[PDB]
Amino acid sequence: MIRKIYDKLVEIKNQIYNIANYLKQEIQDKVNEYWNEYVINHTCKFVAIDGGSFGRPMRIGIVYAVGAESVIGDNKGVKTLSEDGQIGIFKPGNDAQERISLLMEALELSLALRDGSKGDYILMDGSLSKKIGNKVDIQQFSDEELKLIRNVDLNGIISIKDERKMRDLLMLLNQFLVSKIIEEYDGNVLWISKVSRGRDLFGTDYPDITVLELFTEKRGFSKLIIKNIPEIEVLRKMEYTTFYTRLDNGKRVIRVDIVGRVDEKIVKEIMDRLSGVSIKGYPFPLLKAHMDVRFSAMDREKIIKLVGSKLHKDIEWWP
Amino acid sequence: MIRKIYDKLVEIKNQIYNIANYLKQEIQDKVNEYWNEYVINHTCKFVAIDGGSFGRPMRIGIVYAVGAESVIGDNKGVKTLSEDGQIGIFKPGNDAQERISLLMEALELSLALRDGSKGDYILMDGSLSKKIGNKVDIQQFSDEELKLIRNVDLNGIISIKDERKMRDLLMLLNQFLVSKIIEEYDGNVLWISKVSRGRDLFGTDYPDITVLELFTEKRGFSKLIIKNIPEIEVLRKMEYTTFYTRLDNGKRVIRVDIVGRVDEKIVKEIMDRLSGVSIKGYPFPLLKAHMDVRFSAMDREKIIKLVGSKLHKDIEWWP
Ligand SMILES: [Mn+2]
Ligand SMILES: [Mn+2]
Repeated sequence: MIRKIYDKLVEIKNQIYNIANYLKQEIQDKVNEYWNEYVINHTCKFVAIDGGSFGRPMRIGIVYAVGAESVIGDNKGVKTLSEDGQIGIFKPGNDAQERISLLMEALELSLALRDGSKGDYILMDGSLSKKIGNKVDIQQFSDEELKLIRNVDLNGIISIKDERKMRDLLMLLNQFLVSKIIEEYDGNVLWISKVSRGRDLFGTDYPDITVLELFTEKRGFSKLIIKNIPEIEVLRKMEYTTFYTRLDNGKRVIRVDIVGRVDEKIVKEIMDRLSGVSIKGYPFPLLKAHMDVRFSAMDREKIIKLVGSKLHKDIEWWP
Repeated sequence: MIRKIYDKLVEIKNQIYNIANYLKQEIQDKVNEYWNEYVINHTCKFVAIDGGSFGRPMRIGIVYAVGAESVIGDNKGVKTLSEDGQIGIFKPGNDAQERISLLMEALELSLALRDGSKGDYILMDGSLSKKIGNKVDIQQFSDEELKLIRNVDLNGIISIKDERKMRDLLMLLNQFLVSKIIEEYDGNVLWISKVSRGRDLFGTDYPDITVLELFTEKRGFSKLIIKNIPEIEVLRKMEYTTFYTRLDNGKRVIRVDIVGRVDEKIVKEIMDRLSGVSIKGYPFPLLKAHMDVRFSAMDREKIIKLVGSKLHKDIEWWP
């Protein structure tokens, strides 16, 4: 780093005060209007799914690894149910990082169908909007390619020649997989995120979730927001509900999306139940799922070493 | 990481063999056709410029830091010339990482104008194509905004309200800055990259630069490729030359773009001169520039700590 930069900082006061003042005069009032304290709490099984992935640009191509885990938790305990993950190589390309992540999302969502029915609720890591992905051109696709979607053939989608088509087929797969989850599990799926760009509530330069963390402290929940978006088409008139909750005094606020109509009572029931498997304001089942699938710097080191050995072993003219 | 995933890898032979053969049967022949050995080498001043940056999503916004450095090097030595860098905060946004990087590119290119004339050649880190950026909508811009471009007012461009306009104004600034560099320094600018997606040469699934690293060992250079792309308009009929060179037996291949026509003799002169400030196949002036501007994990830690103190000190209601 440049020594000059850091000395100089020890300039930015202009932006700090601006943002502070703007925020104070924009919505110190409306926050408390739109927040509901819920301080009292009150046996219920959660299956949590999260995923991890990475890809490193190399000469043989983009060497990647994806993994997802389902985790069952209650009062009595947490244990892993399933693990699902592949290591592999993609050919060089502009959407390689995005294909890797979509492939990861694929495994998560498919574990939601595998083990979802083993609990009362399913906790996914990430928002409904983000898991669904953007709109996809359904016209570059032949009859055969649409089937891969229907039959949930990952090995097949991966085997595609073209790059744009692979990213796009994987996007479709995820939309079809969300759709199955929604129809099988109705309001029992909770899509939870620590981060969000939503402004439905306050309509400011900053996101709502940040607004609530600045101007409320106590355990609670926000005004409910009602949002909209083959079988995929049955997801076009899905209306869902968003709220923001803090499960524990002084801790982070999270976003929850639940497909269906939901009321105060349901929200308080969902908070009370989540609080029983939560640590420091967040559901342990998820934190665990997340921690297990993460690829440490060390994990990455191991993987590359392995792959580079199988190169140097199989191929003789390789440097 | 999921134990299962790594056990399993200790599957992928399918892809490793497939790639290997394809590559062997695609161009083990054409490589040597298109590679020129140049094993013999033969006082010349290089100014290198590189840049570093980062931004961390936080509640106050995206806290970022950019920095660029010019470095003068020859036979006798290397020393830093200028350092140029800012710390700041952006409002939350979808193009915040891109604005940060474009802001970084701005400082690099402006140091190329500052200190470029102090050397015989100027080494930039990165390709011509990438530094120029994509095409920009010149119609959302008023007269006032186009002037900020013309006067090189970073403080002004940063102060804009709207996000799409800021990214787009910064893109323009870079195009205008490259354009000044090209006209003041003609073929004296060498745009060097370790990575590239070019396929002009071999037209394969893998990039050319990877093809040459696999199938040649010795110091040399490739067939020359001739490519195309207010003052920016004077950059639309810029034709430039690309070649790939390895400066040192057994080492990496780099891409060089130089604006102008260039021949074998020039290429061999440029290799010979670069070899004299190069270590293990790469020009030390750049490596140094790059190392100095890099933001270590530790650098990032310090910066955040500082910023978070200036919040908690200035703002009282801040958590
Ligand atoms: Mn995740
Ligand atoms: Mn750089």
